[PDB]
This record gives sequence, C-alpha cells and structure tokens, in this order.
Amino acid sequence: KNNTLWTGPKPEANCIIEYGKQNPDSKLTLILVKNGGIVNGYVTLMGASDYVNTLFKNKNVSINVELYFDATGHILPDSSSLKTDLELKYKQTADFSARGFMPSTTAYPFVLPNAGTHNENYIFGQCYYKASDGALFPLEVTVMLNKRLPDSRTSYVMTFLWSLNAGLAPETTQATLITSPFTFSYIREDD
Amino acid sequence: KNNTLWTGPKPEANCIIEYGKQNPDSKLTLILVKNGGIVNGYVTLMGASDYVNTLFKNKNVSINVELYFDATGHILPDSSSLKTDLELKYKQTADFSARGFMPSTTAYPFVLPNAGTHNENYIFGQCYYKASDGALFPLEVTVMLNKRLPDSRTSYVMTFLWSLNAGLAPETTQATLITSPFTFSYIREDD
Amino acid sequence: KNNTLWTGPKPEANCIIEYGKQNPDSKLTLILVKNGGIVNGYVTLMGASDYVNTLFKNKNVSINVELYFDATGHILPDSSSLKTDLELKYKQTADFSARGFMPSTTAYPFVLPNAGTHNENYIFGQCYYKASDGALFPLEVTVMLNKRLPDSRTSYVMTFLWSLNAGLAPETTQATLITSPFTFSYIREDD
Repeated sequence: KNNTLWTGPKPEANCIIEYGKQNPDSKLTLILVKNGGIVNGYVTLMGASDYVNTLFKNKNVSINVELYFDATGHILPDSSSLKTDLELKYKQTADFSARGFMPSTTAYPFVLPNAGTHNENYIFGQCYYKASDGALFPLEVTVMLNKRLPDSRTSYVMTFLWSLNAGLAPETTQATLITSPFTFSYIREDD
Repeated sequence: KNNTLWTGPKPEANCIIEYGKQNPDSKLTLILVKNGGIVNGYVTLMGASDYVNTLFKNKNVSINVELYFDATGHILPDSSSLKTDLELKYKQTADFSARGFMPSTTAYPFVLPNAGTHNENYIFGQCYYKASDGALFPLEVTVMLNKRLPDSRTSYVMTFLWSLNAGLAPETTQATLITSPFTFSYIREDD
Repeated sequence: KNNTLWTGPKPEANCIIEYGKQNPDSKLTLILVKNGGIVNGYVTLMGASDYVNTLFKNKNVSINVELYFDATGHILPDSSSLKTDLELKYKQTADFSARGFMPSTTAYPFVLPNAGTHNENYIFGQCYYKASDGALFPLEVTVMLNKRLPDSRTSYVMTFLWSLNAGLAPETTQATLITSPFTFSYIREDD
C-alpha cells in the first residue's frame, strides 16, 4: 500500500491560475488512485484570490492547469501550475517512485505533430459551477495526457481545461470559485 | 475485504420517497466500494408505489433521498429515507464498523446552517430516465456530503437529489420509475 | 492481483463494426477492472477502415458493438463484434476463469424475450468525438447488460451503442474515428 497519490483532502493554496503570478491563487485538490491497470482520478479547484474569484463575472471563462512530471512521477514545480508535489497517502517518505500513477505512454504517447491529427490523448467530460443565486452551469472539461513534450526534464504531462461559454455571466459579485468534482480514469504506466 | 458496503444487488422496497408515508415505496440500490483514499459509489432508484410511479406525469419533478449515519457508519433509520441498514458483502461479528466508507469530515465538513454556503460539499452530475415511448430524459443529480446536521445523533450525511425539468412530461400514464445508474467518487474517512 | 481483464492498451484491429464484413475494421479498447463488488470499465473505439473512418461524414450515426460471453467469461467470437478474447493483464493462458468480471445476472437479469421494457438493464452516458477541425460533438452512449441472449450458447451480454444526431456533419472527408474514453461501473458476478 501506497495506492493513493494526492494533494491532501483540503490543501492550502497550491496552484497558480493567473499567468505570471508568483504565488498560489487557488487550491487544487487532485487524487490519483490505482485500480488494476487504470488510475481513477478526482479533481476540484477552489479559487483563493480576488482575480480567480471574479472570473465568473464574465460569460466566457477558461481555466487552465498544466502538470509536468519527471521520470519518477514527481511534479516539476517550475513549469507546472501546481507548485507542491503530490504525496502518498500512506507514507511519511518523500523517498518514493510514483511512475505507476502516471499516464501510460503506450496508450497516450508523446508525438511530434507532423501533419495529421493525434486525438488519442484526450478525455472529455463535464463538471459544474453552482452560482450565488443557485443556478448551476455546466463546465466543459478537457484532460490531455502526454502528447506534447515541452522540454527535456519532462516525462509525463497531465493538463486540465475547464470552460464555460454561457448566455449570461453566472455572477455579478466576487464569489468563491469552486469546480464540482470531476472524475476520470486512464491507463497507467507500470510501477 | 470489508471493502464493499451496500443494499444488495436487487433490493426489495427499502426506501421512502413520499412525504409522510410510513412504509417503503421505492427500491434504492446503493453500493459504496473503497478504492485507496476514495469511495466509488453507484446508485439507482426504482419506484414501487403508484405515487412514485406517476411522478413523471409532470414535467418538473424533484426526488429526494436522505441518508444519515451514526459514528460507526450505520444508517439511522428513523430520520433516513432508507429504512434498512447497509451491509458488508461478507457477514458480521458485532455487525461492524463502516466508518471508513463515510464521506470525510475534513474534505466535506459540517458547517453552520447558513444559506448557499459551502458548495464544496456537493457533487453534481447527470443520469437518465428512459420513458415508456423510448425518449431519454436527463436527470440532474446532486449529492450532498455532510454539510448540514439534521439532529444531534448523526455523524455523517449523504443525500441524493434527482431533478427533471422537461419541456413536456415524460409520461401520460403510470410507469415504473427507474433512474439509470449514477456513479460518483468522494474522499473517505479513515477506517 | 489478477483484477484487470482487457484488450491491452493499444490493440491491433480486433472488432467488426460494418455489417457483414469478415475481418476487423476497428480497434476496440476495453478494460474491466474489479473493485470490490463492482467492475470499473473503460471503453474507446478507433476506426481502422475507410468505411468506419467516413461514418462521421453523416450527421446521424449509430455504432454498435456486441459482446457475448460464455459461462467462464470468455468471448464467443463468432457472434461478438470483438474477435479476440480479452486477456488478464497478468497471465498467459486460458488457465483463467473470468466469470467474476461479468455483469451480475442478479442485478441485470435475463428476462423473457419480448415481454416488457426492463430499463434496469441499461447504463446511459455520454462521450465525445473531436472532429478534424477541432469541434467537439457529444455522443450518446447506451450500455446493455444481459437482458436478452443471441443464441443458447451465451451466458453474459454487454453491448455498446454510440449515437450522434448532429445539426450538421462533423466531417466532410475521411478522418480517424475515435470515441473519447467512456467510463462506467456495474455490479459484478461472483468469482
């Protein structure tokens, strides 16, 4: 056992949404659990800055989070949106190899674009935002696994995009941004 | 392994939907399986009374199921919609402690009874109702974890809401209400 | 430790979509993982023929994949769309019984042919098709478990239907068909 790799259940601000900001402005909860040959994931984002908490005063919203991992499955905090590495739920040890939680590069390879679409690397789904007035808006989610390699330090990529394209803005005031839990599963690398 | 807590796979009527009814009018199927630090859930409701089975003669419908558990994860039947406790897929010395199946009070705390606060305690999704003529209608699902205590004897809360908001009612006659299976995952309490 | 039954992560053409074709024209990725009392599934289909890769030149499309298994959970290749049996992620043989990965016939019974509706044998959901120009199209998914046999040699049934009813066709030329990953869970038979 050490079948759960996660941010903790109620993390402190650990992720930067607003490009260029130097400190965290949001709280990413991300949990990756092994289950046989797949990983089951759970992700939710909570805003923690006035900028993130006023994004939903606009009708068109896109939130992006990119995670870059090294060869042993550890976050590269300089290029990732998440600035703190994930940790095993059972283990005080940070000494561990997390390759087994990573997205398979056999199912979801890195590719060089070379005229021709490569859409095997995406998961699509939906999650929701509940506004201040009670209205519920669907958020379209895209997860991309591996596919584009940005540098030589990276071995695995997991990116998230939440998009809202609404008839009218959900809010007219600042309100804590919370994306409802989005679950997904993917084929995992060997341990 | 002490890892599945459920109603059974095809339960007899075990749940009360209609306000003020004294005996079960529906069959709730609920399965909670441990997977690392999360529980994976599966839930479906089947009507077993004329009242439940004529709800979809209206175009706007809300079905509420509330589950209140004690400190060792057992159902409190007086206040809960479900009138029979859940059971382990494998049998009892003292019946048993089901606390590790419950929603985490760290991830999903109990909070003051203020309106519209703490929307991090909800999971939103969709499942479907297939009408007698074949039309498929989406049902918006809300699951509430903990958040509001109903009384001083409860330790954990899990509530389900299925909502239909159609342009035209699905049915014009009585028909067996069946919600298609809804899956969800949540951060679990320690064993 | 033999909890994954699958096609492998990047299968050769192994499925026949087009009516009356004798050899595979598509690549079905199917992974069934035990988790306590349920199976967690992941399915995606990739086209592998000009026929399959031109279906999305029409706005209305139905793709069907039917899997029929014998009493030990192995594919009957003659009748099924999948022509190669599933394999354990850790084996090598037919030294494997796969009944524990099958859909429970208590939760999803077989019923008398042609007598009633039996919507409790269906799981409905959505996945997507990303077109060559980038637009995302929702695909409605229906999974049927057990319910009706194709012949008297079959013990378990799992069928998938992906449907598109767009306002306009996704494509005007041939393009690799890919159904984004669809996850679902169901109550499993005993091992």
